[PDB]
Amino acid sequence: SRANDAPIVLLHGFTGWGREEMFGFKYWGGVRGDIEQWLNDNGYRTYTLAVGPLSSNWDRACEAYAQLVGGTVDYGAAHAAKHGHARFGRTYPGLLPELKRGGRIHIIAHSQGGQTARMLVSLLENGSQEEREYAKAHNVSLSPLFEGGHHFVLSVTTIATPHDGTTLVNMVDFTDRFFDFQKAVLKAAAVASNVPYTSQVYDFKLDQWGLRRQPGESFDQYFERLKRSPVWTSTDTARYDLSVPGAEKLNQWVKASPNTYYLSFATERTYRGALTGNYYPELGMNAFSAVVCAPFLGSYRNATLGIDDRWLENDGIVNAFSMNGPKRGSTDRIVPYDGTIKKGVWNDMGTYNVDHFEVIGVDPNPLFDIRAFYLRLAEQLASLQPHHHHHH
Ligand SMILES: [Ca+2]
Ligand SMILES: [Zn+2]
Repeated sequence: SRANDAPIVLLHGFTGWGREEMFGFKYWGGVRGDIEQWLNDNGYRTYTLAVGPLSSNWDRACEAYAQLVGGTVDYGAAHAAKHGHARFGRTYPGLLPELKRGGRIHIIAHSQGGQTARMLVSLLENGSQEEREYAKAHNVSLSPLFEGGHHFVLSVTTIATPHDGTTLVNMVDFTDRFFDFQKAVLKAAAVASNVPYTSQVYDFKLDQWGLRRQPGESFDQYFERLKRSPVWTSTDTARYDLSVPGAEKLNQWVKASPNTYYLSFATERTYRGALTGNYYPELGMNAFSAVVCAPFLGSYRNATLGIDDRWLENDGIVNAFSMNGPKRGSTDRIVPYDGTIKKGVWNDMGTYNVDHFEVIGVDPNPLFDIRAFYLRLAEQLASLQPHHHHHH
């Protein structure tokens, strides 16, 4: 039945928060409950990571590592010099100090979470040649995360991840539209955007950039400030990594480890129009996605960028064609699931009829058994064999 005892770790996208944030409301579960809890009750040790939702995958990856092993976030000296932010972040206690002693984990990531998870794997296993070269060139200390040689991750599961980016950013008004997604998760959780709460509520963890919501500042007001900040204007952001070109770049160095299993899940909440060839939002898609983005994703074409008709289908925020695994600028192989979970290859699990937010329970969908979906997932992860024997 079960082949391993690795704990499961949860990871979010451009939206996300800690278990104690959003007054109880969990990113993993939302209006449908508590995912991390359900899995623990069913006997699968499960934890949750909270990283900078608008930060680049690199920053998140450094935060994920430190949050898992414990310590102060070290973004890398060369990295910090190149982007002009702090080298050191926040300090963590360490969710799983067992990792530094031979332990392994299973990473279930959603949205942009999937790129982060890939990146963390590639850094753990290979480190950063540039970071290593800069350490000795300028005699600065070096994070273990940049030496290579770690083997913490048994598997990586991706759900609605923009492996090849999303064409949602190509919107002319993407800046304003995008912060409406943060406003939306705030409403999902019953939190207003026009109110200066004195309690944090939603920490964007921008310690490296020196940004934070201040006194008598409503999320709306704070979002206006962010838009003009490096978090939204520099390449070292989630906005860059989310774009087609940015993903392509990330795809060029972030490869699938041969020692790690990879699982892909794709989402889709659309229908094809017979005369236009466009995709249109289905009944039950969240109102923010259905009004502005869903129509853009299913009609947006760009020949020079490589955007044709296979990119139309979407989950209201991310193109479905970009979820089965990195393709643009990648050497990673993808194989359709045939009952056998191979290692070092993207095991394409197919497309599911749920939106970007229905998969995590942030948006409701009673036609979707979210409990069964994540219980099936973990049962599958526990059955993964650490070392598989070659056979007939
Ligand atoms: Ca819905
Ligand atoms: Zn950075």
